[PDB]
Amino acid sequence: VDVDKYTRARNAGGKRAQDCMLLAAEGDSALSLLRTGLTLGKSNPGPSFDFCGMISLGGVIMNACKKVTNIIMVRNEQLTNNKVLQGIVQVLGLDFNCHYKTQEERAKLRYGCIVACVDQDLDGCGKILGLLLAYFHLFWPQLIIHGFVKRLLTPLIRVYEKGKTMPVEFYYEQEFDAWAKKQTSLVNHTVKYYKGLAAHDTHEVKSMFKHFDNMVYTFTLDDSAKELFHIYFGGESELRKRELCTGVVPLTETQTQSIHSVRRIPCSLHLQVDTKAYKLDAIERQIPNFLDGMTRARRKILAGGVKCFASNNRERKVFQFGGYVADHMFYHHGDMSLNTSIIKAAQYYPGSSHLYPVFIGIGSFGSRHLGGKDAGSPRYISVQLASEFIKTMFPAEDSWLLPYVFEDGQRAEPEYYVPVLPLAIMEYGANPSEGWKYTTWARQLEDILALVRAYVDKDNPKHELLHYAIKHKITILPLRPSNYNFKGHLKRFGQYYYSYGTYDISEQRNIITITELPLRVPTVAYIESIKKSSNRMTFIEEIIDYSSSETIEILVKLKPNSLNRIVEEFKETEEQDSIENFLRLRNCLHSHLNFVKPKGGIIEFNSYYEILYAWLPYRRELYQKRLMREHAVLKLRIIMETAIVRYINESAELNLSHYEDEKEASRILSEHGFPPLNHTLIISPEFASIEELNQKALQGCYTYILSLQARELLIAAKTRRVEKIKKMQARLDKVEQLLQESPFPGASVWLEEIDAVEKAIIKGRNTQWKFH
Amino acid sequence: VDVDKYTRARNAGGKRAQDCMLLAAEGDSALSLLRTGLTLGKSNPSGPSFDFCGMISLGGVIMNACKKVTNIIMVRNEQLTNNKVLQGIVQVLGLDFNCHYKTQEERAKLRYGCIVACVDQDLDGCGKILGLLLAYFHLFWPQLIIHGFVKRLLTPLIRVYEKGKTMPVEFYYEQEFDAWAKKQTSLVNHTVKYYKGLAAHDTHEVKSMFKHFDNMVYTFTLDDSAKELFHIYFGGESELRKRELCTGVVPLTETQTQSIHSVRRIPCSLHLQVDTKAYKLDAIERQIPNFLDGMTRARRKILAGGVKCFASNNRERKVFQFGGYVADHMFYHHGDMSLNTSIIKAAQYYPGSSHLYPVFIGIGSFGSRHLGGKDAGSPRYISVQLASEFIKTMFPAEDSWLLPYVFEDGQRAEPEYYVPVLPLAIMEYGANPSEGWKYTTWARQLEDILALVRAYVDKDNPKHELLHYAIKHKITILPLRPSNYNFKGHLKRFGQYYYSYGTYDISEQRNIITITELPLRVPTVAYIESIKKSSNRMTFIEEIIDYSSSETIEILVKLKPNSLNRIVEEFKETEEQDSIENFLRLRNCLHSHLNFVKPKGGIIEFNSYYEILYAWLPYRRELYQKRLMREHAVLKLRIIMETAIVRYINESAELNLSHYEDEKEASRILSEHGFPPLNHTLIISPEFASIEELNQKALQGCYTYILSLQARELLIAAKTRRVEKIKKMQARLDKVEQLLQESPFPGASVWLEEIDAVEKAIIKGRNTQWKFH
DNA sequence: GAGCAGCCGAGCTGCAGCTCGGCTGCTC
DNA sequence: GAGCAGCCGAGCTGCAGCTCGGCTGCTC
DNA sequence: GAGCAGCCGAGCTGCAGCTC
DNA sequence: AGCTGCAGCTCGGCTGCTC
Ligand SMILES: [Mg+2]
Ligand SMILES: [Mg+2]
Ligand SMILES: [Mg+2]
Ligand SMILES: [Mg+2]
Ligand SMILES: [Mg+2]
Repeated sequence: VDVDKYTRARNAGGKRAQDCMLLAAEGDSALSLLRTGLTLGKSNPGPSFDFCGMISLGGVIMNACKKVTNIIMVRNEQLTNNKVLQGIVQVLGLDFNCHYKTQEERAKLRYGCIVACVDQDLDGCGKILGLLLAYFHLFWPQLIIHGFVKRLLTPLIRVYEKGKTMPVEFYYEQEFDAWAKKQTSLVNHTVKYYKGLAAHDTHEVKSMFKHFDNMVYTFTLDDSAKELFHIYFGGESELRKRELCTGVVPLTETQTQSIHSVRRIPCSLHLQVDTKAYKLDAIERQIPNFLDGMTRARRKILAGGVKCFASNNRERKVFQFGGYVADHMFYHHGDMSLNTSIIKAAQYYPGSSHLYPVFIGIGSFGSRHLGGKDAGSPRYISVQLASEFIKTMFPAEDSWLLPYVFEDGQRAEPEYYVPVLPLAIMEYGANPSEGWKYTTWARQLEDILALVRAYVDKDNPKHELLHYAIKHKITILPLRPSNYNFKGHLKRFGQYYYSYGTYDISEQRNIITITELPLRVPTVAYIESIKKSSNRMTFIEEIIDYSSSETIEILVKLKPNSLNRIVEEFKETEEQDSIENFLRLRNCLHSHLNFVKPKGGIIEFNSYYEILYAWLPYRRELYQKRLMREHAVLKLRIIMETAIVRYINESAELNLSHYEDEKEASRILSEHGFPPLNHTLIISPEFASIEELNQKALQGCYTYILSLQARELLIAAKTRRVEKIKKMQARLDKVEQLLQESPFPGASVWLEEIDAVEKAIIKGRNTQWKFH
Repeated sequence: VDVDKYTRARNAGGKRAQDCMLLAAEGDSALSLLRTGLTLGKSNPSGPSFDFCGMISLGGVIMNACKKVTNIIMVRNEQLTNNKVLQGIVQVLGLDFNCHYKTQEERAKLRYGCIVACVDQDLDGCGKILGLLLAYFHLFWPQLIIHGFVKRLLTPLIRVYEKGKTMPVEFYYEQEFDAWAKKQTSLVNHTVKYYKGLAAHDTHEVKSMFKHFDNMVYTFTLDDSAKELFHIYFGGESELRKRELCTGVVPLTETQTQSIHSVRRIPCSLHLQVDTKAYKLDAIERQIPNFLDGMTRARRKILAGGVKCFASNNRERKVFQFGGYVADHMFYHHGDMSLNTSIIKAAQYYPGSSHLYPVFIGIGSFGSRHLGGKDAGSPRYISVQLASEFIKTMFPAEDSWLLPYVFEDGQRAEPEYYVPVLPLAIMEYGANPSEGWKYTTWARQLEDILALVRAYVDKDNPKHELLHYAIKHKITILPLRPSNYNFKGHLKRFGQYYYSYGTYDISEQRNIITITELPLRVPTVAYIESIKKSSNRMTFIEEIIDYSSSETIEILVKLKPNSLNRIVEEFKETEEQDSIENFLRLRNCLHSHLNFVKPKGGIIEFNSYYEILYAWLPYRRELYQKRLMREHAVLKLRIIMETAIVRYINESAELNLSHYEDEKEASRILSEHGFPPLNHTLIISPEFASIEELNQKALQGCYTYILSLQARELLIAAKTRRVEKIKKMQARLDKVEQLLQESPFPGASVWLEEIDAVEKAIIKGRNTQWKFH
């Protein structure tokens, strides 16, 4: 058998076939690592190619459960032709018309078992290994029972001590993350994440293959397996919506001891832990958070952009910026996916996902006609922080107070941003995930400004009304779909908004001219869909696309005497006319307002109001958290600057005899009443909590006097320093002035920043989001 | 016509066929940009549209048709007939290979009026890709060039924007810009942009480029010189390229540049002499290494970027991340995928690998000898890490401040070349082609190099005086033998060539020949497949089984019954190749092509490994002088600065400085008291300053070295720290003058000291499989 | 009788698959 | 009048291919 | 609203700290 | 000499004023 990317065991299919293992790795790179370990005469029987074969799974394998129908059980033509699954069936000699119930039939296979060597990320052991188990369970459940399906367990994270040869190994990112927060310090630790099998170094691969047999686990079937395979991989997404609303239930210590002592894993437990953990992670990766409308990748890209560009906004190529984001924000996935999200994050065309892109795209970033799929490759085009928009919408002062994600024991991106405006309902989104779909249509900016200002401005005439409405979850002000960059019409019919294109009829020339398409409808795909209809093309002799870069003009030349037959074979409803029916110039803005909670998990909203009402408390509270901490540091900075002024007012006074070292100089300052200060924390509070700031700022030392430069002893410098103190005490009164406000602390500065975000949006809109 | 990556003009092939343009872009990204400009109702009729413009992709470098023809008539090699890119161009245009297109009627049977090459402005685009396109038409339809059927669209490569001026300055060659930047006082108020592809232009620039589309379309013309020039640059004889690429490109005269621009016509012969030659020269500098450090431009960027990236923390980083760092900070103007491959190749360490002393530590699966390093993981799995102990000893950091540097986009990039402690060009394995020249080297034995270099440097060694007496007369006294590291076989010299041999063992009973070593740089899997491809050799073989370890060889060749006697007969036993070493092709020849790149540019043909080492010695000898001479200058100045500081704090309480109001008044009194005006940043951080610039600028004066003094410097322990610092400085300074006065030349003793340091690192790397754990 | 392939550094690009639900074609 | 596949998006898993250039090897 | 200037803020080198 | 985690230094960016 000569299957692609297959390297046989020497004894495969022979007399000793049932002694052979078929190793199934994720791809070529993992395969090359397995070959590295399978070819040692220094392991002195580890395995070798005498009895071990290799085969590539080609990434995620096809879900056979959704591609079969039982009359018998027939495999649909996509599943029958899958090159990856064909190669496994051929290499193993599997038979689809055999149940493999008897020991004699099982010995007609070309290998004794198949050992899944998937990577240890949730994608590997949860989804890919899950999908592989569902394949065998669907067609040969007997093979699972008799241990024909095994797996190789490898670590996902290794943590090495500086003074220890052997490391501590983890198999789930949760295992590490909990163990790391409960660690006193990781300065003497380097965390390594193994994104694929090919990531282990030579000494680790030798260790992994010396102990190869003690790390092969065998899968078993119970009664719960059959339903669980249907919940996780069946046709009914409702069953996933029920299962994926709760967290993973961990294994009991009695359970983990049985599994490891006999090295057998029931399929049902694998589905409840590994596969479920992936699908939960998959939701957090693809469905955005309702607070800031971002996914994990897009939040990493923004946090990485702020670090990369807020100090120096020189443009950078996309693949370079992707490297920065992946480095500094600890991105554990493929470089090419992250580069696509960067490009899509910066596209600004009529109907694009983002009405307010986080970056300025410099180069060819895609047109409306091809759904932004005609953007240049990541090596030609560059991005640049839309700084004026970003600084007004994501206040830098607030990022210190957000909860943060920690990857590999180090701080990464925020768990969520809390922007000044409800970004989750101000943009276009549409993509699926596990269990839930996600689709949202951007609300009108003026409707959003009206809602938030009523909530915040005490002088608004609907302020008290809105608060009484939020409490009972009623609606008083409209939240209409946005019409910006849309020349068509929006109409409401009952509970649904509809988007309409625009057309012109010239009865003489017999041309229908489409001058706008429905919302988010790409031009080239639209024209191709009207040629794929035999019904409609009977009346069309030609379609010609004269559209601008970003305006629509399609010339539909009709066949002689068809306009009268069109009105007949296409009905005219009170909500759509016959030509709008003929040319499919109307869609429905169906929403799937499923989002991600701050502390994890899905959340099903019922209206755009509910999202806005849920986001308000987080933005309200952050303005308080911000002002409360600016108060704490200002209090502290005045203490530090007044202490410095009093020192240099007494400089020649305290230095009255020569002192030996820096610890003696601290004797003199302590006895004279100068406070020991942690100047590093007072100048740079960073992520310190107020309770931690007060605790640690005053337990310090006196570097703030000893690092003082002689030039700060000058009179002109001193008056500069003392007027700085006036600045801070005027500010501190203003700060606690703002804390005392109605309806809540910081209401007036929230209003100030809403005007700043509006001004930035207007400037960007007037410049096609270029800001030049 | 349904061709891949083709978008027709609406009038193509119709009544108005000859009114249509076929725009030929490099690829999809460039194609999508042209579609952006061809679809404006805000520009035009001033600009073109899809009414009369079509587009098609050239798919990067196009096939060189000149090397795929033979004259029987002229037959096209069957690989050239099946080239999908050139097939599609002929289809779209309706071109006929049996048609001369001499008359206006024949040319009107084509489906377009002309073809406009819209290539990028890098030398790859206009020099290579556009050159090969012109050579294609010149080879088959030269009449089409004469009648102006082959045109091109000129776009800028570099744009410089001023922070007051709205209109930028545009350049069409990187050299024209580079000169314009050296003649500028400062470009601090300028943003330079390099446009590696068409898709790099922004929306406002593409709009500007499309009003003046017709004013930027140039037409090609044929001369009498064209025929010979097309053969020199694209013909079958590489000898003609070796002749042409020995000189720089001779620029166009102002008379030539004015005629070309006034009529928008470009002679083919002139384009080949300027654009294509400029590429082929750049291609040589990119792929042929410099003989001083054995590196190419990409690998030097990768090392220079590695030092910057890793000097803060040698924490490993994934390859694609490090590649992004290098491309950003070292100004890499090329594809992301190429740079990522060169990073991987720079870190491979297996028997027969290119590098015996890699600059990085590969962490993960980086490839085996069995697959020629082609089984390395993708750049997203594997990580790199500076081989710091090797790098610090081989490329001394003090020297990098004193090397010449290349400046890209007006900013300092990687060094022009490194000058390593040992002649790296002859210590590693290389083999790849370029334009005009091939490159192949086989690593010399490290011990022979250490023996030769130490003799040159060590005054107290037999025989220092002998070797120098030999270099003058161009003799060779000590051997430079091929390296044996990671090689189980034997090396033999026969005439002008060394040969490497594999090893085999015969078990007459079991009838198995077991190959236990292969020739140098021979990958295992490809070797086995070549003897599976021979019917001559497989007549005697019943099976081949590979039991080889990771990096030791064990191939079991089981023979057919009674063939061992037919082997010794049906092959040959030479005094140089045993029948079985012949039967199993266990011998290669160490063909060398010691072609390199000179400092400050150009190729150079060496004839032996000694000459390369002899050429490298003066650069390393002199650099040790430049190094010590500048450390002397900086030591003198730092001593002046620290003694002035000591005197200040000894007089601090006397001339107390809280006494005066302003900062410039405090410097007046300090001036009046004799304290010297010092440019403290330059004495503390000289960086890339030459001594002549150091001496000129050191006394520019500031007195910040006193005003920035922290209160802690008034402490007893701090001042005593200063005088022990001053002592150590004066000492070092005395030691420096000893090293400057040394024989045979300045710094001989530290060169020998550093040769020991690099050796210890090489030994350490070898003892740890270049992992250093 | 050329052609195929190998290297490095470059110029361009291309697929398989998962998830969900609305629509539209198709099919029976 | 009622069944399937097909498509699509984001974010993921995993890969593939055509060229130039110089010389030497191999088979053919 | 755009120059001009001064000061702020954190990204990312510098320089102790602990070696070996 | 020689990392490398901290702290601290730098300068492009803001922020104020003025024209
Ligand atoms: Mg993986
Ligand atoms: Mg995580
Ligand atoms: Mg005093
Ligand atoms: Mg190009
Ligand atoms: Mg350059």
